[PDB]
Amino acid sequence: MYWVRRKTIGGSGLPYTENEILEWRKEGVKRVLVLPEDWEIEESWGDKDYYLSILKKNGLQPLHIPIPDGGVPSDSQFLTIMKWLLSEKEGNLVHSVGGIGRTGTILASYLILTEGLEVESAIDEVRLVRPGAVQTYEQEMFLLRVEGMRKSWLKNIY
Repeated sequence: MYWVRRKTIGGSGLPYTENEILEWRKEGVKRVLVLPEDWEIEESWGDKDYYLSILKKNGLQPLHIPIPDGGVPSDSQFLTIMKWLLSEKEGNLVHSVGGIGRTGTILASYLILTEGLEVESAIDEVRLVRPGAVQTYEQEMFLLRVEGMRKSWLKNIY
């Protein structure tokens, strides 16, 4: 687990046991944006809903926004993602399966919008703590498309 912005927003891969979840809490995580698809959670936990309830039992507020591996969120999922991350500033955790592709894409999106950074700079910022963040061409294009319509997104986010 890594923080992109000290205790405000970080990322991680998919936890395998409840102990990794407790570590998140111990680290200051308070809200969790779950990005992997149903089958991906199922493959490791046995049941998607059980996993989400387990986040709650451990004191975390989860939000499940399914994004295909190597892919990006739809416009609706993104507006939803940004409003969620922004409605409560501290202790935000974003996670995928490896904590690199989808997670890096969202975190970099976050910076492009909240810090007005270009794509390259945002990805670079995330890579300081998460080597390799952002894996695909589709993800790169998403971030570019986002930087391009920055004001539009901000107008909608707020």
